[PDB]
Amino acid sequence: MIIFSGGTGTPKLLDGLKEILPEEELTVVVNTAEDLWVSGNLISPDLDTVLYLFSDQIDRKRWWGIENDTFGTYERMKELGIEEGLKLGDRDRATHIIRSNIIRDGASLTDSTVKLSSLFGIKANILPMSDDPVSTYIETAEGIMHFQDFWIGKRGEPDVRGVDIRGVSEASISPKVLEAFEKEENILIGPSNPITSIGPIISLPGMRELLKKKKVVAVSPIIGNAPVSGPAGKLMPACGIEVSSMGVAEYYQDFLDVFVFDERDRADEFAFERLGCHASRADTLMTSTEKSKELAEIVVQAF
Amino acid sequence: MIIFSGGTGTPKLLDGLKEILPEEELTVVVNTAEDLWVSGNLISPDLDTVLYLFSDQIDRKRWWGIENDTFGTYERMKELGIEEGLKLGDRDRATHIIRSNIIRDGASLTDSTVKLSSLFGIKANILPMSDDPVSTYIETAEGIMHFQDFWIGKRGEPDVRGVDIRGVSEASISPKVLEAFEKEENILIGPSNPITSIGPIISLPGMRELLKKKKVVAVSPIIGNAPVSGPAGKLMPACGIEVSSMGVAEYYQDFLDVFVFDERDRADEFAFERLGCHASRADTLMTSTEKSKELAEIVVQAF
Repeated sequence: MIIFSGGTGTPKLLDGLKEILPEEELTVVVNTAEDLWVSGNLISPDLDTVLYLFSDQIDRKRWWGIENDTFGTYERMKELGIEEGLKLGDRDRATHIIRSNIIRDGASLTDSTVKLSSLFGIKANILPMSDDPVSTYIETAEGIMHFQDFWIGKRGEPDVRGVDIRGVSEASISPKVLEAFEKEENILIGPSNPITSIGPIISLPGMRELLKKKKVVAVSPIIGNAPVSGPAGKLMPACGIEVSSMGVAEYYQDFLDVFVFDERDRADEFAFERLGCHASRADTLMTSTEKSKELAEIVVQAF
Repeated sequence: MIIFSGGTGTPKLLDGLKEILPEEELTVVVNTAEDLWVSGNLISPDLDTVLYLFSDQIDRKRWWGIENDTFGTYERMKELGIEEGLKLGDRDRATHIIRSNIIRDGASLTDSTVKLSSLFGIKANILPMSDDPVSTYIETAEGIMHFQDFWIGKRGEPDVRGVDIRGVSEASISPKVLEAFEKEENILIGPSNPITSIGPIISLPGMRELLKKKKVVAVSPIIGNAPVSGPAGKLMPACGIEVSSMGVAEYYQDFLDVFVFDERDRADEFAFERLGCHASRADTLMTSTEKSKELAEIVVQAF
């Protein structure tokens, strides 16, 4: 099956999905609207997370970066009081160095994503959403600037006014994604930021039309309870969607077949019906590889 | 005074020169024909050596890199069997990152060399020979390629045919070097590779003419005894100079005032006279900060 992933929701569900079916049959399409050239090397936060996942080297404490990694190059900056802009792991930088060398040498992102997968021995198909650049900018009253600055800089306090998934219009769906996007038929959108993570992916030209020809299942990245309190909270009304597990479903009401939401919010399920799509219940609060495998079987069984 | 430095000879004499006179009066002009963009960051091997010297952080075991440095980012490559091309220290990379960020941001090399000096608290004037790119290539029978490949790749075994200090013709002497190159009058060429280290510096347009208007003192980078057995051995006949402490002096017979050679080779000193320049004796075998300070006072007294 194919899994649209990004942020931190999906890779968590993968960690369980991988223990439910043969790796070979798994192919995750990672968002690239987050990539950014840092300290002289392209960093694909989302891509690296998946790679580090299927390579048993993901830091399971913070679900980003590499377990037991060292930060000698970083700390230097610290001592010198030079805020690099991110706490890069020495081992996690090597990745940035490798994929960058491939790219600096006329290669493509998708090319590097594979070569890495080989050095890591990953047997699953992990591919970026495209080879063409695409960066997620935020338009607000306090001016326009990279998503990194907005949340990982201003603690995510500023206002909103519209998100510009710049470059996406001219972006072309990776060829290797289209290639795998044939034999398959079961598409799944992980529980992650629908605007900034999955949005870019589906915004790609032709993509939306494609998913309409497959069996798509998505897992709500928002539970009921109190307000979202998440980074998509203020990115919901600025795009035109209501901050609710409902708005999420109505954002994919153009190709979404089976939708899954937490047993928590027992909201008006008849409302999700107003979108003409199946609906099921499952605990999306993954707090363990076990608990996660639990949600994984439901997705599988949801197909 | 001004000190032309590079390679590993000069920085060794500096370590002693710095303990003989106030740092403020010291200004070393470092060779840049060795710089090279690695893993996404410009590395000035010679410049960094001097910086790490006057910053009490030079690895005194291997006289290159940083004492007690870590190599976590490197070793990763190792494990993956990816020969990066050089063993970069995590702490030594931060330097490459910093100076590169300055440069990537419209700044100049000389600019970065200063900012670094500030973060390091260096009170001496350490400046690159130029802001314009210049790389030392080697022409041989086995083809033409970077100096790095020739020695740090082929163990320095290939033949020769001529050295091309590419880009040097169009290169312009750093403005800050010319600025300091006024008030001063005592120029010193350290005991280092005369072809690949100092050569590039003096090859700069106008430079040779300039030194002819100052009091220049140089220390032979070659002692008598058995054959040179050094990286300049085969780079001596290919340029047109004899592999001897004599050829070295005759290479600067256009501005060299006082020449200094090791007490070792008691060669025909009357031969150095045939170049119309002063000649003195001193142990150039620096095996300690002390032993080095010894040669330092002689240079000072040689002026």
